[PDB]
Amino acid sequence: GNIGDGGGAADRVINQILTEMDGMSTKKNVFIIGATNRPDIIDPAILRPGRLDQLIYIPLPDEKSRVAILKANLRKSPVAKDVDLEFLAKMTNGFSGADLTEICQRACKLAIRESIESEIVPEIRRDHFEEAMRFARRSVSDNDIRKYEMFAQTLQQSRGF
Amino acid sequence: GNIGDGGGAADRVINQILTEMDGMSTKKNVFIIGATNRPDIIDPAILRPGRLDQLIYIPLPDEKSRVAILKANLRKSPVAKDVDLEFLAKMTNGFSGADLTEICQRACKLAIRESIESEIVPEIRRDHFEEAMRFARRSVSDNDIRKYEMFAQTLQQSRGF
Amino acid sequence: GNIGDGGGAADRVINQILTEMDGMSTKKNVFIIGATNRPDIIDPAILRPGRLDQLIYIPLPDEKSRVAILKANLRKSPVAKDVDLEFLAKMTNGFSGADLTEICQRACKLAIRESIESEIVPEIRRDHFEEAMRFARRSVSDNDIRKYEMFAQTLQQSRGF
Ligand SMILES: Cc1cc2c(C(N)=O)cccc2n1-c1nc2c(c(NCc3ccccc3)n1)COCC2
Ligand SMILES: Cc1cc2c(C(N)=O)cccc2n1-c1nc2c(c(NCc3ccccc3)n1)COCC2
Ligand SMILES: Cc1cc2c(C(N)=O)cccc2n1-c1nc2c(c(NCc3ccccc3)n1)COCC2
Repeated sequence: GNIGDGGGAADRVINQILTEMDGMSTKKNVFIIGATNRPDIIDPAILRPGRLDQLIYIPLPDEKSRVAILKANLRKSPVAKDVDLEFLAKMTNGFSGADLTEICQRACKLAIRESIESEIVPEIRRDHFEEAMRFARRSVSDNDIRKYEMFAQTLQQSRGF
Repeated sequence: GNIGDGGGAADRVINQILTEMDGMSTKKNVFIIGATNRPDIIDPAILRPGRLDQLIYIPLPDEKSRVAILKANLRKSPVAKDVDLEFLAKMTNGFSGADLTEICQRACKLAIRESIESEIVPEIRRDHFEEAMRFARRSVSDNDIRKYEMFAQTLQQSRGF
Repeated sequence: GNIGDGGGAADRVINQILTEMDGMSTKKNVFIIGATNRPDIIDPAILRPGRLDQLIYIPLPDEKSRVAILKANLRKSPVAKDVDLEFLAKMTNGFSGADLTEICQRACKLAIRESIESEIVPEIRRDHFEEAMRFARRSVSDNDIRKYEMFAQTLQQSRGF
């Protein structure tokens, strides 16, 4: 990793699976899907035209997905109607799914503390999301982004070399 | 690979096969054929004069082969006569067999989608190949080419050293 | 160049011109245009927002320009009508202006020799371009191309750093 060895990053566990996936007939309905995060160090051996032909890029979530993740990760919480779901996605532009989830995690974590502290009503208010807004961080940097969408348009050139 | 180790790229699986292929008599009709893509890192031990004597170079496909690959990879498809087989090879000059195949793959893939979409006639038209023409890429670069045909004329010098 | 020095590639002839071009008022009609071929080693000092704001990329010539260059570089030659201007641009896809010009230069050079040799009629025939077709070379490689169109979409990131 990172620097790497003197040769290719091949393995006796990679060759045996890439050979196994070639014995199957084309008419079987089995579908294998691979996932990675650093597509520059994987061997082109599995990227050969006939094992991994189609390459699909997953970009950053857009507005329609950002609003959906928030309506999904709190489906079992009594969130009040005072908050606005689209508004959060309106500020959130350069955040990934981990950031969008951890914002809601922080908001729920602070709300659940004041809920118990008031015992010495149990609903999430707008300020609860507001505190989580300011403590937001960026899971990914900027330089790696353009690295990712420079492999998207020019990727067939890496096959074979 | 790539950089390589401190010594030669020899192996106990290479020496045992190069020794095995020397025990056979010359009058047997068994013929062994090797194939590689980076003929600068293989040991000259198997390239000795008496195991791998003749060296044969495979250049890029020419016009006559480019037209043939297209007439071969779609032999089981109802392609209409509106398209021209020679015309595609006329534009395609600096593409390899993988590119020539993936062009037809893309054209068939887009045609098969509109065929189903029209259900809400099943033949490949000229525009179907036209879209695949623009999304063409180059499997190989340019610098590696002259690398390949500089080993073709001067190769006996690498034997023994 | 190439490797470069330990610091920036600044000069007392670059600073004095970039300072001089800032003294002029915006209402003057003087327009300065710069041209380069390796836009990764020039200082961002002249690329500051207010001296060189707009960045314009010159891609490879397309079909409409390839046919035009041929109709332009032989405007003073008695070329016969047997040849086809669009046909040459139909084969020529991955060639730059220097290659397109040198093809015509070679064709004219071989025609002018047989014109004198026949003295022991003076028009360019199809075979004259045909010989020049086979001796064609590529002025630019492939790896530098994707290098050029990877700076085109992501260029504002290089400003300031
Ligand atoms: C708990 C949860 C965590 C999480 C994370 C994460 N970094 O933890 C990343 C992506 C989705 C995630 N989800 C998630 N989980 C689900 C859904 C959903 N929304 C749609 C979606 C998913 C991925 C992409 C776009 C949009 N998101 C949809 O309902 C079922 C489960
Ligand atoms: C599906 C197919 C894929 C493919 C590929 C590839 N990169 O996937 C490369 C070369 C030939 C290929 N073929 C192919 N397959 C066949 C033929 C044929 N044409 C003649 C030829 C072959 C190699 C060379 C020149 C010309 N081409 C001939 O009929 C039988 C099978
Ligand atoms: C002799 C000549 C050489 C040359 C070269 C070269 N590497 O020597 C490169 C580009 C244009 C060139 N020309 C050239 N010269 C001219 C024209 C023209 N065609 C239009 C054009 C120009 C640049 C770009 C696209 C298309 N091309 C147009 O008429 C006047 C002079």
